[PDB]
Amino acid sequence: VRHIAIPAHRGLITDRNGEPLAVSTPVTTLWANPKELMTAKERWPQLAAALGQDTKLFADRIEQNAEREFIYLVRGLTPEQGEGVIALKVPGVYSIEEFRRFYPAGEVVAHAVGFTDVDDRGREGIELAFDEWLAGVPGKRQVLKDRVQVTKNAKPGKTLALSIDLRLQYLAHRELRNALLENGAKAGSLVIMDVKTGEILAMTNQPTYNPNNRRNLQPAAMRNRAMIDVFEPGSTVKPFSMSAALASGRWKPSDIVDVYPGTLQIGRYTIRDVSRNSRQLDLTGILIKSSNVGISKIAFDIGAESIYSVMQQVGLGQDTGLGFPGERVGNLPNHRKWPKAETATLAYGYGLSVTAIQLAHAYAALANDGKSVPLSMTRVDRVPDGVQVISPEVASTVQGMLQQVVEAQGGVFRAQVPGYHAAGKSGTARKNAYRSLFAGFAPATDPRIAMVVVIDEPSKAGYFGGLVSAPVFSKVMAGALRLMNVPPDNLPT
Ligand SMILES: *C(=O)[C@H]([C@@H](C)O)[C@H]1CC(SCCNC=N)=C(C(=O)O)N1
Repeated sequence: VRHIAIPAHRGLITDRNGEPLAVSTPVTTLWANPKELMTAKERWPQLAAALGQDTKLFADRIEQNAEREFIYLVRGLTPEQGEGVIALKVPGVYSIEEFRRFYPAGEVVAHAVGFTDVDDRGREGIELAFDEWLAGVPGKRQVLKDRVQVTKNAKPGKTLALSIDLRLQYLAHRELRNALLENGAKAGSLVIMDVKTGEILAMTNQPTYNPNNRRNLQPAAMRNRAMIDVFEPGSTVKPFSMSAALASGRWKPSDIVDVYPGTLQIGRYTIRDVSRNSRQLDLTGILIKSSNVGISKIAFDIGAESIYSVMQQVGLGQDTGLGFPGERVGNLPNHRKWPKAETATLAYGYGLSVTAIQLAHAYAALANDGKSVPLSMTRVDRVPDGVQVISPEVASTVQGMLQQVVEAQGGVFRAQVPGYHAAGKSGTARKNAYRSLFAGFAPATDPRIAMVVVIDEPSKAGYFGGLVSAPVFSKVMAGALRLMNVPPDNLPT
């Protein structure tokens, strides 16, 4: 009517290596002044036909808007398409240069990147989180009519390079989908983090969607599971309980706990081990055998406050600071005083709720010699100092224990990575809905990458983390380490 905005070119989103992920592409939008269109009714049917619109629906739309001075006819046409309609010389019909987003990697990085709405505003993912950086500033065209000027130029948005490595993202996406098909699972997540920089190198969820064509789309495919699915992490948090034990000054890895007969009565409750073939276990054995009894006895000795503190410091149930739309925090209840039942359940991971992103970040702190670096979804050039949350001595010790969980007899052999020493822990998460988990990092002797694999479980009162998720970790870690040119560390001493 008086002012019409001049859309600004929205900033390009690339992966960390400059591969295109969200591109602002010029498109031609047609608009009309219904007051002038109302004087040329005989041209409407050819215009409706050129637009592929029903003659009656098109005429009713003009008639109902007869007193308006601006209505869109069609948005997002190619420059070639706009020219053909303009050549008809229909009174009151005008072409406007607009920008429309295209997502070259499509479904492979759908949830991380997100998308823009009809007006080119960030709606999901990075598009929304970094909307101010990406959007730039629109210009203005003053239109004066009976009873055109450029006022303020358009400024383009800014390019953004994500932390995601499209090569690792594609490998993760492919392997997670393979694993889901193999096990008859319908949903899952896989997160890969650079332990040194806090960068999220890959974040894939299944099911996924093509952001280039969002009509039809089931809302389950829209779910950014890695950041929104909250669950009790179970056995995957035992390394944090062990970190508290080694930091207490009361436990060395060679110390023994008698877990026989794989049950422990605490008043009215019975703590039970899934695998009940042990008597004395050292601290590494407690992790290899995933003994709830062993971890609970240690937890009683050191107190739940020490375990709570380690979990809180590594970020379990805490804000990530990413500012990512829809990201959930979960909950790590600070009971202040914990009875035995609550102490045990916390120690073996059923007394808190976390996300896959949080679990990966906690494993990244352990892998990075106990130093937590803040999470980033954008490329990190200057690494922040981070915080020493676990002492380097304790983190080094727990790293060795987790390498034994993968490599020792009776360990999670399916998680072994050929050419490298790998470390990690399997578990069954609870939401009752279940998930099979594997969390770990590699190379075990000089860690570079941390990864969490979550596969949603149809299940039957079973524990499949070491069967379903561990092989995904093996394949994705091997490919990721090779893609990053990490030297193999399993060499003759
Ligand atoms: C952890 O998630 C549970 C805990 C809460 O009971 C455990 C039980 C099992 S399965 C038997 C493993 N024993 C030795 N080979 C696991 C696991 O995934 O290893 N975690």
